[PDB]
Amino acid sequence: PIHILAFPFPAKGHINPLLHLCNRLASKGFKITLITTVSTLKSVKTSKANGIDIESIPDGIPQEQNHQIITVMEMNMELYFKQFKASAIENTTKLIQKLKTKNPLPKVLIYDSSMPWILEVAHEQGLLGASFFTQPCSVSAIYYHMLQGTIKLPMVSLPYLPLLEIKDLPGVQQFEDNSEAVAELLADQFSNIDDVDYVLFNTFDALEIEVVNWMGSKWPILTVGPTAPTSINYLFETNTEVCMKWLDQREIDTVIYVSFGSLASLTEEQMEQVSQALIRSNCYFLWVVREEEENKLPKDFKETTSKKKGLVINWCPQLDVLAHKSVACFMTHCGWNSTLEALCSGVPMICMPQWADQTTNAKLIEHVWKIGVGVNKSIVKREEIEDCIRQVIESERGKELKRNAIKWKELAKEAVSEGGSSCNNIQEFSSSLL
Ligand SMILES: O=c1ccn([C@@H]2O[C@H](COP(=O)(O)OP(=O)(O)O)[C@@H](O)[C@H]2O)c(=O)[nH]1
Ligand SMILES: Oc1cc(O)cc(/C=C\c2ccc(O)c(O)c2)c1
Repeated sequence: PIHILAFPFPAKGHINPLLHLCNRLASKGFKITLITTVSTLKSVKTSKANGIDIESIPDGIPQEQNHQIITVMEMNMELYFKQFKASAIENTTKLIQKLKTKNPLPKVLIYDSSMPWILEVAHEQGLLGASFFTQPCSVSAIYYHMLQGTIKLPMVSLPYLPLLEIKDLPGVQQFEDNSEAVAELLADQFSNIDDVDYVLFNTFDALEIEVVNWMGSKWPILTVGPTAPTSINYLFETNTEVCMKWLDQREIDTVIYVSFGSLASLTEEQMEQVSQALIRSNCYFLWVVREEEENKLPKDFKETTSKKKGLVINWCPQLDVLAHKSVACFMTHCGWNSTLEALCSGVPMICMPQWADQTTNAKLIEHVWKIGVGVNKSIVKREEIEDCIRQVIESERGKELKRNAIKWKELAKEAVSEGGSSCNNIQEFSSSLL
């Protein structure tokens, strides 16, 4: 069998879409070794079913309490990303040298596009290099224009993108002192793209026809998304039993699914507004509040006041939740995976973007794909959230958003089915490796 190495950046929004691609490739006969940091491995709870080998490398940066890697990394981004880079180069080289003592020998390294320097580790080791982009082509295009200097990370017109306000650009300012380094890192994804053996994007053509066509005029790219299979689907604790039995008690189109993803943290004040909005709307809701973020919920919220209509849980099986017929809409921070998974599940969205590409995704959701509405800041107050919920759950606009979401779900299904663009591109990638 052809042996594929996979190295995501150590954050769930990078691990998960690459894992899903690895499961698809393992279904086609490939052997997979997934490279994770020891910090990632601490949260891995289930892996036996996958059949994928997991090999750990050191974090390469300080280990602060039980914080994840990007948490420690954002204390000093320019320094700790560079330390992470130096350590990952050394330790992936070492690991590959060890993997070269075992059959089947590794042939290709699929690595996170935010680690472009792993291409030279791949090539130095005699492997093919595949850069895996975990953001859409539309957002990635902005990073490319930054590298060409067409735009500086300080309305905005870019080829094949909708007119953007400044509020719609990838939110690098939120990182403050780390803003300048975060912008250099994103632009650097394209620094060696001409030397990459395979450029993979987690998107499907019908979602962004023109920018995909534009990018294809420059390089051979492979759109292979959604990689998520819209179990073996999760490495981490997803509380699946609790979540799905609660949803099974809910009627069609009644549940607000709420999640701000794996990284974003809402202030105690913002949390109160969401809690009250969710209560004051008379809707059922499943709200993912990460364990380290409970304590910022109001006093009795998790234990008592949410009990009538809500399920507050520290992590859920998001794919299964978004697929459940009871879920009427998704209040989301607009991370790309949550965006794509909801879109491919036919679930309209309430956009509460926090930073990085989420602001741009929220613009695409509301104005291009037309499957969500955006909250307006003043802090996002409960009245604004409740108004967005009514728009989605009750209003005629909400029925249009749902119909639009269902049309995207159908095109996403075509893309990953036999003869669809993403299925074709994965097959092409698979064949090139033989
Ligand atoms: O309760 C949850 C919340 C999130 N996710 C997954 O975690 C990822 C979140 O990625 P996203 O790009 O949406 O945002 P990020 O966490 O990177 O900010 C996605 O794979 C979701 O499916 C999950 O499995 N369960
Ligand atoms: O190097 C970085 C910088 C950053 O600011 C965030 C991340 C990880 C989180 C993330 C959040 C949303 C996404 O769509 C995504 O691909 C990743 C990684």
